[PDB]
Amino acid sequence: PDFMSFTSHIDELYESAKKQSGGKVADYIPQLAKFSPDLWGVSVCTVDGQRHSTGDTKVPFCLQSCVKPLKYAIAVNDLGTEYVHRYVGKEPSGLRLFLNEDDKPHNPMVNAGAIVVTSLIKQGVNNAEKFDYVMQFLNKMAGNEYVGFSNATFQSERESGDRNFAIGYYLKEKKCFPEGTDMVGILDFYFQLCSIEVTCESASVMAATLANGGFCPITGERVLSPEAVRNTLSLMHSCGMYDFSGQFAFHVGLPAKSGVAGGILLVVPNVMGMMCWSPPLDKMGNSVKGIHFCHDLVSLCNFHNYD
Amino acid sequence: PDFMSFTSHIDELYESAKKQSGGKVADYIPQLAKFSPDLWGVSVCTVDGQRHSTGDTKVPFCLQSCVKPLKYAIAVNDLGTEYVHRYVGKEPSGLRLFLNEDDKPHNPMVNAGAIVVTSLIKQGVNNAEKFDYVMQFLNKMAGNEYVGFSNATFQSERESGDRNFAIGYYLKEKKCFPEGTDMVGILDFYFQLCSIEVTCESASVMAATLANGGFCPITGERVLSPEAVRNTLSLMHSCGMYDFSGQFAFHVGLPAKSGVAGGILLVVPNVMGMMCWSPPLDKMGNSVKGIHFCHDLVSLCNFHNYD
Ligand SMILES: N[C@@H](CCC(=O)O)C(=O)O
Ligand SMILES: N[C@@H](CCC(=O)O)C(=O)O
Repeated sequence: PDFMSFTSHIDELYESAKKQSGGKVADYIPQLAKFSPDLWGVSVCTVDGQRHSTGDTKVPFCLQSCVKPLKYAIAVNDLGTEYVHRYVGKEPSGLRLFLNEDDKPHNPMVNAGAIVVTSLIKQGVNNAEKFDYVMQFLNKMAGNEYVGFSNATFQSERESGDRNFAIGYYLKEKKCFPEGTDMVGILDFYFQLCSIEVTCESASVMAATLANGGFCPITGERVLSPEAVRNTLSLMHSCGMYDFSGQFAFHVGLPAKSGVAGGILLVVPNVMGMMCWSPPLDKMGNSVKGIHFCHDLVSLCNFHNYD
Repeated sequence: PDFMSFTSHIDELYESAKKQSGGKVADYIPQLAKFSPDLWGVSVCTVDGQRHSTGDTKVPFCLQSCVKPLKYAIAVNDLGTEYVHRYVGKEPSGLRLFLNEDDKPHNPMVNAGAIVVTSLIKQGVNNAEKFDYVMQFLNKMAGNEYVGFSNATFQSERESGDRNFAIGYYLKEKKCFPEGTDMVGILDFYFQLCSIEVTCESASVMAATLANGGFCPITGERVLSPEAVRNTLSLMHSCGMYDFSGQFAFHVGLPAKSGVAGGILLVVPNVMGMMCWSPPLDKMGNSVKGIHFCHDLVSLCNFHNYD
């Protein structure tokens, strides 16, 4: 209704979350540990293309696990729900290395499922063409705003990702991949996808595309099928916030996805997309200021699923 | 928009689910095993008070686990979210006897959590007054339509409920109950609540009250607080369908609760309530015809959360 007055409220919510200085910046690679704890930005993009930013909204950071819903959406878009879910389940595990009763990863939002989803995208071409394909897809989702790549993050991520290699070999042993998959090459592609860089501004438009039925709000183009969008939102609602996913569903009731860079990709269906970013993470791996901001936003604006 | 034409579609969906003859009638007590497999009814009550029934909609059956959301709602209504959730968690387990990391039952929809919720209601009075209190509450939810009691079910349920006694003593040992709780008397009250009888017709109005923000649509009275209703819908969405809850959330995306009598209490927020009932259950414990009907209903009418 009144965007300028909604904007004032976002700025007050921003300002209250800012005083919240707890948490620890991820440090398992130097490219994460570098980041200032005081960095804090929130960008909004409505379903009608209205924009508002406050704080550090033009500083690039890596999507990390925030890319998981986006590549899941790409796979469902290209391949359909049924094909994708031959390989990956549709529900939460407890707690956030094992497979479900059908020897599938529990869902696309845990590393095992994201690694499997990565193996399904653009099969038969080399990694450079797979990567370019996804990069172009994210450009459409972002209405051609900032989408980059951190080579330093990619190289450290691959050198230090012992757990992800253990998962890969485990998935190989349980036959979780499509026929003819080079698992080690899939891990590389996965590491690369984690290392894609956005700003709060550009990521908010990606979230707005999900909020707007798969149409990008600042270009008007259909980027994702209705089915892709719907599946992605369902899984972001139940599985997007690591071991906090249940509590977030209860108290906030919006589809969101967090990552270790401190991003929270938030969708308010039929209203807007947002990206909140602040490096310091709580014990569950979620941005301290962004979790605070999300609780406040739903209280103020009555955006809960079952409001 | 056009109720009479919506009604025709419900009848076609009813008719298609009817041909679905799989499943097994529960038989762990004779009061369940008695029931014909061919019994099948669907009742709708809209948020504006419009009614439609098809099939066996006036044959009483026991709420069984369908009562779980209703007593959880009563407790939050009387005591608030914060008090109730000192005792019970807010999220799914995997798979559907243990407690969460805080030694609480995972949520109100598993037996352990429902037993704890039962211990919180109307504390300090005797069981007859507790029971009368809840019966009167269900009368308000149902707009004074059919609410009864099966004494035969209550007596068999208590004689044969070895698992529930094991849970009770386990909860007693982990200190899960409020101070001064008679655990064995709480189990009785729990058995009694399972044995409350409704028809599809009367249960649909209970569901419509949840669909309508806690106001009963055929009387207009406020029965439940906004908070009670919202909490209940969140937990029905994630935890209401036993081990099928994840898949139901994905494919159907509505708050529902199933029970072993073959009932499915379904809420379509801001639109309507329904009760589907058919005794024969699938391997997960859900009504075969009602699961089929629910999938079909969401396909036809676009009622999914993230449609
Ligand atoms: N690259 C990290 C992603 C961590 C995250 O964003 O949670 C991993 O694969 O473990
Ligand atoms: N009285 C049954 C309820 C079963 C159900 O409806 O799932 C029990 O407590 O196990």
